[PDB]
Amino acid sequence: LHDRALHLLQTIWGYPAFRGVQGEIVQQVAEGGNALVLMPTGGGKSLCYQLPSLLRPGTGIVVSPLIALMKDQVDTLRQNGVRAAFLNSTLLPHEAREVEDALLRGDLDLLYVAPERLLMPRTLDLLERAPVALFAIDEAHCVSQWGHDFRPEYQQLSVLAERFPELPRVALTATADERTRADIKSVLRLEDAPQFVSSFDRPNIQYRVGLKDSPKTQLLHFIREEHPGDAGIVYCLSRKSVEETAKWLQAQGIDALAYHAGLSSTERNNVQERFLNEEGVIVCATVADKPNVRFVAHLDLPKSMEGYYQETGRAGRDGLPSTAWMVYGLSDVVNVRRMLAQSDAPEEVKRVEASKLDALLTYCEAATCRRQVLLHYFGEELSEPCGNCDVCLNPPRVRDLTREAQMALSATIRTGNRFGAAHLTDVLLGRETDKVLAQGHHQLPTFGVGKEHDEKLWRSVLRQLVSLGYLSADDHFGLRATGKSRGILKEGQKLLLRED
Ligand SMILES: [Zn+2]
Repeated sequence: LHDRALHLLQTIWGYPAFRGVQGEIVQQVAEGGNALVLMPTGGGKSLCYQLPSLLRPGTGIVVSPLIALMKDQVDTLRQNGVRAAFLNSTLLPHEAREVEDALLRGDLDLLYVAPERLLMPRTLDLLERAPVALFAIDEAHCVSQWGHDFRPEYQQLSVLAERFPELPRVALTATADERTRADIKSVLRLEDAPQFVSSFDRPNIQYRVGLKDSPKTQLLHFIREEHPGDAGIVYCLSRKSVEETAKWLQAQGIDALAYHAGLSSTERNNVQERFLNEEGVIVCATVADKPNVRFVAHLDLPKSMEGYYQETGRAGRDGLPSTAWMVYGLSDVVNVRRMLAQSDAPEEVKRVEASKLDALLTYCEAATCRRQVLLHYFGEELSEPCGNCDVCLNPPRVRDLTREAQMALSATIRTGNRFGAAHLTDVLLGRETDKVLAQGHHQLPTFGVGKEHDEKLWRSVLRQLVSLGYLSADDHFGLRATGKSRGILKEGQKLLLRED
C-alpha cells in the first residue's frame, strides 16, 4: 500500500502530501525498484531515500562524500525520531565498531557512509550479514569524468549492483548534465531504471542576460531603478573585484559588504549575520542564505551552468518576485578561453571546461526563451515559453534557419549518424570529395540539396544544432541525430539564431 508513506510523511516531515514527482519516486524505491532522481538540493530530495528507508525493513545505506557536512544530517534526523549514524575513517576504532554493531542489530534506519569506508572488502561483507533496506547513492554525478567533481572512489560503486543485485539502488543528483546523466546510468546499472526529473524551475525568478557596458554603471542603474533598498547578492570573478565593487557601492550610499575566501573568519561570520538579520544589505562575493533576496547580479561569467543556477537560485526563496541580472562582454569570453588554454589541467578536464563554457554561452545567446534553455541543461523540458525572461519579454530579431536545420538533420540521418561536420557539409553542398565517393554519398537523393549556402553557414547551423542537442557529437566528431531531432523534423519546432 501507498498510504503508509503519507502517515510517515507528516508524522515526521510535516508536509501533508508529496510534491511534484516525489510520490512516484518514493513508491518505486519502496516496492523494491531502482531509480534515477534529479532534483535541486533540499530536504525534499533527501525524502526520496529517507522515507523509503523507513518504509522498507532494515537500514538505508546512503553513500555520500560530504563527511564534513554529514554530522548534521543525523543531528537533524535524530530528533524527528529517526535513528541514523555515520561510518567513516575520521572515526576511532571503538566508535566504528559500535556503529557496526548497531547496524548489525537492526538498530539504524539510516547509515551514512563515506565511499572510502563502503568499498572496503570488509565493509561489503558486513552488509551481506546486516538488514539492509536499500542503497542511496547521493551526488551520483561524481562517477562521471563530466558532470562535477569526479572521484576515483565513485566509479567503483559499480560494485553495489554486483554484490547486491536484489537490493534497490536509488541515485540522486542536482547536476544533471546530459553526458553525466548517461554515465550514472552506466556505473550503477540504471539504464533500465526509471529516471525522475523534479522541477528545477524557479518561476518567481526572472532571468536576464545582456551585454556588458560600464558594468558598475549598468548595475547601479539596475539597483536604483528596480531594487532600490532591497537585499541582493552581486557576484564577481576575482577577490579584487569584490573589494573594489563593494566600496564603490558604499560610495554611492548602498550598504555593500565584501565576502570572499580571503580576509578574517570572524568578519565572514559577521557578514553573514548582517546579511541574514538586517534588511536592505547587499553582499559582494566570488562563489559562496536569506529568504528575503530580491536580486542576484552577475558582473562576470560564472564558471558553469551548474554554478549559475545555484547562484541565481539564492534569490527569491520567499516565493516573491526576484531578478537574476547578468552582463558579460567581449573580454570576458576571451579571458576565459585564454585561461583554459594556459591551464595545466588534464585532458578530460580541458574537455569538460570547454563544453561547460559552450553550454553557458549557448544559454547566454538564446534566441528563444532563456528559461527553456536553462532547464533543458538539467534534463527538464518546459513545453511553452515562460513569459518571465528578458528574451520572452523583449524578443530579439531572429534569423529563421529551420529549413536548413531540417536539411542538416536529414543529411546526418541518411548517412547513418557517424560522419563529421565537414563531411556532412560536403554532402549538403554537393561536393564530390573522395571521402564522399568512397561512401557513395554522391548520389543519395540528398546530395547537394544545400548548394544554396556556402561552407560557413552549414558549419554554423551544425554547431547550433549540436549546442542545442539536436545533434550529439562525442562520437569522435561524428554527429548523431538525437531524439530531440523530431522537434524540428516532425513537430514544427524552429531553429532561430540572433540576427547579430
Ligand atoms: Zn522565457
